[PDB]
Amino acid sequence: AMKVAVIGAAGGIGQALALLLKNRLPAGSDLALYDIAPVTPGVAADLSHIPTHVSIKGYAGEDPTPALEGADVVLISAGVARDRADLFNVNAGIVKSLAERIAVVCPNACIGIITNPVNTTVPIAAEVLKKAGVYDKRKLFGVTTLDVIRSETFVAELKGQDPGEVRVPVIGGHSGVTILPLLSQVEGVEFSDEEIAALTKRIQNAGTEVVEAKAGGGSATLSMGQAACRFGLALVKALQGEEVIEYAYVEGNGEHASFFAQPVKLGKEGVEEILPYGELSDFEKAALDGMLETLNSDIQIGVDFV
Amino acid sequence: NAMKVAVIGAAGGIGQALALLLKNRLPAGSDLALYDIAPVTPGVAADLSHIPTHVSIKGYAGEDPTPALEGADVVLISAGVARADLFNVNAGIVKSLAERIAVVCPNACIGIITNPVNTTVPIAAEVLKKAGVYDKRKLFGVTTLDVIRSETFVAELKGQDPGEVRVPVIGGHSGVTILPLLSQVEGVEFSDEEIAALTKRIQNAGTEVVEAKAGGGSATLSMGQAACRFGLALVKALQGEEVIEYAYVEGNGEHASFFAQPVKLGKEGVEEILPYGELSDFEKAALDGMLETLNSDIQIGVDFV
Repeated sequence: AMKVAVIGAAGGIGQALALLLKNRLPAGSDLALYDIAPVTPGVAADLSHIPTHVSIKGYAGEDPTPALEGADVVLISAGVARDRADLFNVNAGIVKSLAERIAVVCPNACIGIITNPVNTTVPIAAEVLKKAGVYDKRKLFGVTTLDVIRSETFVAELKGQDPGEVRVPVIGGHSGVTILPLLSQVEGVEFSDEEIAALTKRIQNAGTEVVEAKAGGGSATLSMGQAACRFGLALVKALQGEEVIEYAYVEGNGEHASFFAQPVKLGKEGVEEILPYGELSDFEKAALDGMLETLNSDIQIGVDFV
Repeated sequence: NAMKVAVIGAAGGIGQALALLLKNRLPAGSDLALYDIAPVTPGVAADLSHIPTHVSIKGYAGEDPTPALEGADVVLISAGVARADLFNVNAGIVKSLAERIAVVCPNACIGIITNPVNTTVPIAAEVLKKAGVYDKRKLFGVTTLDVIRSETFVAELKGQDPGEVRVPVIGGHSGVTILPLLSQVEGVEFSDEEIAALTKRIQNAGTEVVEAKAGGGSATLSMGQAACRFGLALVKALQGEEVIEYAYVEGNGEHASFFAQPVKLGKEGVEEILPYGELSDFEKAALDGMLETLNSDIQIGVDFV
């Protein structure tokens, strides 16, 4: 029986995530929602009327301790969704403050940070945990699953494949040119040069696509909830004893950057083993070398912040 | 064949939850059209289109829902908002929608979520009649949220598996018109105190969520869950599967012209209006006691058209 906490539960991402988790967490699970917005207990009440064997509670107020206590997995969707400087000034401090409390209430929890900019918020979290002297790099993750599902959808669409069965690895970071989909590794599929360029570009700018369709009035919230649910369930299955392989931004062996997204074997302690991403085409190797300066910069910004 | 489901009021809380669940659960090959006056609607569809499920999705914003209604097999209406000004608004919205439906997709199964359902369903029916296309087998007041709430509460109370507990609910969709048939719950025995507590909690569950939301919102996620269940049920039925559901429909009229009870869904919408079974004395007294209220809610709708 695992307990999953969703921080920032009142926002669009948070509510989509909470709804899917109430429906998909294994029977007997516990789900805790926290958000300073006073509507939070009501979001939990709303969801508590759904007949699944998953207990749910919601907390508002200025203290997330009730949600964090005994939490096995903590999904951070605090702050505001996405210029670059504004997003950072709001979200960086919010993540740092949460991480500080997480370090004391549930330092053994697996932490999945959804809050952007992920390339930087994960390092912020890591440094806060280190100052507390409880940092376990096997338990800190930047949720990059949205890049993965978007890639599966777009590839499946272009090649008339079943979107539910298509696998598209994605490595690197979670923004702009740092998002590197490994189209060369897609099983059974072959892409032309223009298809590689077109798909890579769309995957890297997919967020903008949604914002524009909303005429500037919002961002990708439902698909982000979907992606975070998928990652959250992967963590929970791993904690319960099943071997799970997933793509995420973690502190690996550091051949390219202190933090880098690649496949990982998940287990009872979080990351069980950092798995090499495999062979890359020339386009992918050039893409990787061309975004490392940006990725390492995003990381330094987070280290310097703490 | 593939079915097309249209969600009217797709940008709101209920609507986005419904759309998310439909994108994930509709059978492969399905088409999903989202519509709402809110300018963000096309982006809600775009957001959802990024989910890897074999379900096509499009979104439209504007005053005219025609593109979403065109070729729709199922139309789920969740437009409006959650006193007299508010009713006039939702009534007007439902009336306008029914008018467009009469012209664009008169053969679609219509599921109304927009409250007050007791009144908005008759509004739609009266509009459809005036357009000469009313088919009472295809108009439903979605009362599914009352059913899943009842399932949840009974399960928690008697330590049952929530996914297995069955609790019929008849009557109307608001206050004293909501009648959970706790006497028909198999494998459990309720005390008089529990019967009273459960009934009161089921009838006032909407207020419970509004209060928990500090008065700045109502049930959206659970309502989306409920509408998804009813929506999928209609799709399965249109695809040839015998499905039994609880819904507010124009039945035999033993108690009110529109009344919620079990119905057998088929390829033409309502295939058969089924009896709701035996009632306990408490349930009968509750039924007798809501008649004046339910029929007046229907009257209010008829008067509006």
